[PDB]
Amino acid sequence: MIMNLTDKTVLITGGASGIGYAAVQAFLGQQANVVVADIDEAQGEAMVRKENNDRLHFVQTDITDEAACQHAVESAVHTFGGLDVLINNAGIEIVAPIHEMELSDWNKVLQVNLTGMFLMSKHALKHMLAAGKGNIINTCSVGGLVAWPDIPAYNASKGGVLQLTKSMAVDYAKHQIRVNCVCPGIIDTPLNEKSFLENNEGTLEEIKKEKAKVNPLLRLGKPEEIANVMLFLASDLSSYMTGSAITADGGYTAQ
Amino acid sequence: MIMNLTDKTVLITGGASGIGYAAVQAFLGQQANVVVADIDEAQGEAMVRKENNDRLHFVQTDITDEAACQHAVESAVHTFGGLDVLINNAGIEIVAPIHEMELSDWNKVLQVNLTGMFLMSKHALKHMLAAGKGNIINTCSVGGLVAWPDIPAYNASKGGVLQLTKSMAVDYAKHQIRVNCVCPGIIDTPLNEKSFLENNEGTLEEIKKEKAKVNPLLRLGKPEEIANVMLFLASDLSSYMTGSAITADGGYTAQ
Amino acid sequence: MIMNLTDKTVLITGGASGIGYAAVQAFLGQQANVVVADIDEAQGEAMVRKENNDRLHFVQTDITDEAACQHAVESAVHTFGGLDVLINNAGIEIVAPIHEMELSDWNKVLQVNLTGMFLMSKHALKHMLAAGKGNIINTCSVGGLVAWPDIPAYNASKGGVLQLTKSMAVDYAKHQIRVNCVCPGIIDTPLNEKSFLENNEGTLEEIKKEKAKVNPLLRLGKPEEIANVMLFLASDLSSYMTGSAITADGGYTAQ
Amino acid sequence: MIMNLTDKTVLITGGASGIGYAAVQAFLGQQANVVVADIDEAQGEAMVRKENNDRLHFVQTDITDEAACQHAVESAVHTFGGLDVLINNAGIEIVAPIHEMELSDWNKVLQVNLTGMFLMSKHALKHMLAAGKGNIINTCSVGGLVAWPDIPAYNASKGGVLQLTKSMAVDYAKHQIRVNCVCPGIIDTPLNEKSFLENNEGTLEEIKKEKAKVNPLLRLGKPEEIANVMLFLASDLSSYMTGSAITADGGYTAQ
Repeated sequence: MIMNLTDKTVLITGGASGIGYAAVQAFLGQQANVVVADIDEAQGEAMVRKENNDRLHFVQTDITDEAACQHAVESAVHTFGGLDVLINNAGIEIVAPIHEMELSDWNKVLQVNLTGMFLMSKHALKHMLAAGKGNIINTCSVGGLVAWPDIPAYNASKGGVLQLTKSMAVDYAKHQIRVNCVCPGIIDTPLNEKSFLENNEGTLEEIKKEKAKVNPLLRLGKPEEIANVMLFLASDLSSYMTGSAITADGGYTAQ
Repeated sequence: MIMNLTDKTVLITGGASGIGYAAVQAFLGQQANVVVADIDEAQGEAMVRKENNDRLHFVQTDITDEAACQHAVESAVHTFGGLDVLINNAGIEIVAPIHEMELSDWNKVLQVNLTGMFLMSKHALKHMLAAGKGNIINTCSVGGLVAWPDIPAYNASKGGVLQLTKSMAVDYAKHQIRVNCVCPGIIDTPLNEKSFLENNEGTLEEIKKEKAKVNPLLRLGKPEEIANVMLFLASDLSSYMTGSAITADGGYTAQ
Repeated sequence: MIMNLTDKTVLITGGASGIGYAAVQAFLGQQANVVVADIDEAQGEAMVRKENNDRLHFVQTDITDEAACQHAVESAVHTFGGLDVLINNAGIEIVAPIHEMELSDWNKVLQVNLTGMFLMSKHALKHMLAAGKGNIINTCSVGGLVAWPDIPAYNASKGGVLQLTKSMAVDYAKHQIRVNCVCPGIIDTPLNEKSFLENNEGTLEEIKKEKAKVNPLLRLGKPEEIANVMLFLASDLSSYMTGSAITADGGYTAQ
Repeated sequence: MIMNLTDKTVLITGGASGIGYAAVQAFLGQQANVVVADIDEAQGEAMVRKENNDRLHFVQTDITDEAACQHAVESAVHTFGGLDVLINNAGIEIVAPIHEMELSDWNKVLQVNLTGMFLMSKHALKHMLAAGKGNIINTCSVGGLVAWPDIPAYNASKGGVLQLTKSMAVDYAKHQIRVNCVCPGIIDTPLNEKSFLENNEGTLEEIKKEKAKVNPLLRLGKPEEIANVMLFLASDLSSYMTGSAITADGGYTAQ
């Protein structure tokens, strides 16, 4: 198959829910080996039980801790023999205006969304440099391109993700390590449902409709639709792409 | 399959050589029906004879002529029953500085690269509106994003392509017609080899070496590597993408 | 005065109304010499009679005619001794969807908005090369960056303007000819008020209220606010800027 | 005057050297009151002695400390009566590849370049909300737009700056607080000269010659040329601009 993901090993941060879990399913469906690095044990174990797949491994990981990042990379190499693709998908959203935001909250957002991406990438790159090739895919956002209202720390973190992506692409291209990002729009995931309710008036269904209408396609994205972009970026279909940002936003950033 | 291109009808302008023909091969490999609309009849007919594939059809087309564009769309509908995807790949490059460029040459570049894209899209859209869905993929360029040196009319036409892409995406999203573009870097095709030789001192091989070095990946792209982006954009893998520009440039625009 | 525009010669296309005329007033206020190239002779002569300013000259010009473009540039040089700044401001808007747009209408939009900018720039550049320096400022649009709904040919033209700007900047930097563009949002001019009324149901005041709300600043721009960006781009203040796009859109493109 | 900066109070972080100090001079020249917040007390005191201007005040400030940021804002309000403009110019560069970079160094870059910008903005915004208006100008970089080689943490931080700029613009536009950034290219400052020598073979003069050649204008920028963009952004000339990035890079990002 043209995508050529079979028997590749893919390490996905934040893989036990949402887009990350859709990515786990998509990569397992391509017969790739998947290592999930995520912070919640019960949630990781529930994923493993449901998938019931010898190509899947869960490693509890706090990506803000460098030792834990190193351990996650090692777990992939030990469990499956190597590491072909790192997907830095973990991220959090805290809603607060700049003039009110607690420094501790600012730091939490940047630490998970940006520092953790740095630390994971650092340890993956040490392996990929030695292996002579690799692929890093970062989950950016529409918020790395334009500003979503009311989430300035999140948007700032995602601008950091965008430029970290381009930077690693430029610095590592000579080493055959491709680095790209996906920039999702508004995706229908349980974490987003929670944020929808917390931050808007209305029932869940009313708010989903409101959020759908800001996109030209007039619907929210599904997590599988972002997973499918990650398949493409990991695959050989994207072999001449590095330093690219791929919007998957139902047209949001085209207007 | 996950790409879901089997039995889809794909009309490719400029399909009889270069990136266009690589796209023909990629789509035929997915069991799509392919209609090639291109200007050199002998070349098209030779492609058909060589391929010997009943899913391929050639229709001689000058895309600067509206009646010919309408006829190409009709040919797809008559030959294969419908039209699912239009790939506006035809384009030309004329090298001249602004201060010396002939108006006739300026017009030629804009007519093929931009007006012809409009005219093909116009007639494909009439059909796709009635079909209730569709997909348009435009060949843009790195030159639609940054300026390549010494080809200002080309760059201008490709900025037009970029914005035509976004505009059709915004205006037709509610009709389930996705519209995206690919932005290739420097691709090794026989046609580009001609431009290399005409615009630089040295042997062909010397000049190719020089062109390779300007990209982080340190090589020229292959036409199949652009075809594969087109496959993704046509496929269901990209279902939440519209109004997107996908760069495939070895990192060129990341620096 | 730090902007230092006194005795600079500025040629403004489309200068006899709207943003163009606000620019005329702004530049005359800075004691620059201003040559207006615009299509309506009566309108231009009325402007000259009203302004009663020896620093102002009007030359009737159809910018789609190359001889007229050459004559406009020559008239600036002959009248005031040189040509320091060309402002390519002329543009038109035709409202039509791609699937219905007449080829003749498509061509009109591209001819005025893009080809006329090429032709004016060609002839200005011949002069500026000989002078050893120059400055070209192009009126782009938010529509060169994202798609405004329902005006696809306009947006395409302005993507062309954006890339033509970058291209001339790259190609002529070594000749000390700086080339930049302004990307206005929705600007309150009598011409736009006519378009508002022609293309929407409601009173002028209702339509303006609706158009204001789409921008973070919650208001339309005044023409003088775009003229003031042009003052900056023409001035010495922008001496290290070339190939850049300055958005003046009340925040529209930041979301 | 048209810029209307007389008696406006401007707080400039990193104001005691380089671009920051050129901005100090430019704003003092417009009869604005200037408060410099910078980390080196001796350097600040030497600046004050040299400028010898009652419109200048220095307050030693570590912008990574929230209390110090608050104290800097308070010093502006207490010394001159209010705060009209915040210029977040402070930044540092550490050169290291991702795969080798120390977390402590990553954190230093992000803390100064991005967290400090957040904390200064937070406390400035509290004042500006109460005042009913304001202006924030952030020093971004070409590195916020594309990747400069070998400084990935720096580029990441500047992508953060870009998006923080857009976010505050979107969130505070309704409060009449404009927020924009400048994206400088390679600027000739004593601090950059030290980096040039540290990170390249050759004499200073040789290295400056090499750095100049990567820009279409074929020279490095002067710090005053960035200060002049800041004047424009603070001034009423930019009244319809918010959420904008102004590149001042000699054409670097146009290619």
